[PDB]
Amino acid sequence: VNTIIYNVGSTTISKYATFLNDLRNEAKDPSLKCYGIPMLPNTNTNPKYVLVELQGSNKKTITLMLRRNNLYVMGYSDPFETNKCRYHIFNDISGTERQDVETTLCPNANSRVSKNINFDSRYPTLESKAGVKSRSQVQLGIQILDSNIGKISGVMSFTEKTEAEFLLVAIQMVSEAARFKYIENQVKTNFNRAFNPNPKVLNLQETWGKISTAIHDAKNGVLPKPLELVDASGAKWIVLRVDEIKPDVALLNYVGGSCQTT
Ligand SMILES: Nc1ncnc2[nH]cnc12
Repeated sequence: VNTIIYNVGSTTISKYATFLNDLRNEAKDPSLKCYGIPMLPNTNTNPKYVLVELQGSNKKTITLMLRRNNLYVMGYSDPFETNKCRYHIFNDISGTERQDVETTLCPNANSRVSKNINFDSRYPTLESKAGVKSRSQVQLGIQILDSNIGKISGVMSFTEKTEAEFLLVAIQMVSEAARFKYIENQVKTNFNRAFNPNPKVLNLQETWGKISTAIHDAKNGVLPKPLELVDASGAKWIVLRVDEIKPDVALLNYVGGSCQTT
């Protein structure tokens, strides 16, 4: 398991681009790719994970554990108390993967402490815990991410709301950005300020699975069937070809079988 380190407390759009670039290259399958878009690996491929160390301001850090197969954030850890490593597993992680999260994040069996995330990683759950109707109401931003890291890293207790806000921002600025070039660019355009994710970033997030399947199954650049997405204004957007959606996509979800690689 390789860990990607990203300094949030002090960065540039150039550093953010490099970070996502390293993550994409670490997560992706060495050869799997459809229409020039790299695809995530089969669940049998090792390693199965990749860590993302987020270095915030005032020496506050949080490490994210991501499954390479689908780029989901399975949990995170933070330096705690003296020399402890506190791991937080998502409620929706089951079986052996739960031990993988604990032992992967905090390799030292002697100093690790547990503080489970008592809810799943689905957006509607996170939104509900955050106390909002939609994550569009939750502003993203580098200083916001930095600020949320400081509210959790090394802090004994913290509200489910506080935790959900961090997860919302971190998942979008880390996992969603790595998957979509469009989302990465949205962060870069508003790099020095806070912003509300638009109808297109949120729709892209919610349709990644469908998009990945449509591109994998596309014949000579033609989607199996018309794909109904939505643009930044909030208008319906019917994509008919790979060429129409590719510009916004950096990584494809793992989709079984062969596809046109280039
Ligand atoms: N925890 C998570 N990480 C990445 N993508 C997600 N989509 C829904 N939950 C997610």
